[PDB]
Amino acid sequence: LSDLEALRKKIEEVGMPEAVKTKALKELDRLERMQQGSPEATVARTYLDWLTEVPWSKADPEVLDINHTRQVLDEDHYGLKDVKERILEYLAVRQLTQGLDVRNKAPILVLVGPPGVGKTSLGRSIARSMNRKFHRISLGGVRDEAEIRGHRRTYIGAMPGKLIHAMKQVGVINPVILLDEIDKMSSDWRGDPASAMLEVLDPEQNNTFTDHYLDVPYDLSKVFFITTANTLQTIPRPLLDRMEVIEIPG
Repeated sequence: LSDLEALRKKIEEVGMPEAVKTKALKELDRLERMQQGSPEATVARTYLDWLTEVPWSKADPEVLDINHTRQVLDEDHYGLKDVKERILEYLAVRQLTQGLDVRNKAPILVLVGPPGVGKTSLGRSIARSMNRKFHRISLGGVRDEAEIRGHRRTYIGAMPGKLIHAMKQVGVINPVILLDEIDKMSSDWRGDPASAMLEVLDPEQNNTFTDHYLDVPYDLSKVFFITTANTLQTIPRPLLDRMEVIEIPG
């Protein structure tokens, strides 16, 4: 009790970074000064909800054990022992890898095969076996940088992009997020789809991902991303060049 007192409290207790908390308190101070229910106050309150409800340090317990993953994959899919062995190998190297090899070596995972081979359901199995939340974001036909990174809150109708919506729904910093159909993004982008997707997927960059709505850096580096495609042929080359491919089948 009440809305703004709770919100003040919320700001100190969520693991929010020091600069972000400063910016948030400065905005709460201004909000407290506006005409309640005005469009300006509605915009400001909405912004502070976003900053307080995206996860900052809440994480689900880390449980990666490849022998358990093996048993989960076998419950969920029949056969596919070659695919399953590549998945386990990929995961093993993460269950062990140390450094800023993690920024480099760490290519982006892509599962590739035609429809109905079960690519999304492999993702869900992986996630389940590590006890992590799973969220799927469809890229099929996505045609605008703003769907990925939002608009500045000064524009009418502005909100965050899909990545920050997902972090807020999942409520933890370490989900598994599956980007589906990275080979079917529109060729109509005004901006650069390859760069925009590298800002999310590349571990050299995604620790300070900048959603134009949130207007502060946000750390996507604890997310385990999986991408999928039917073909490699329509994946932009800068992405492709960072991808580790698992073909289904496989």
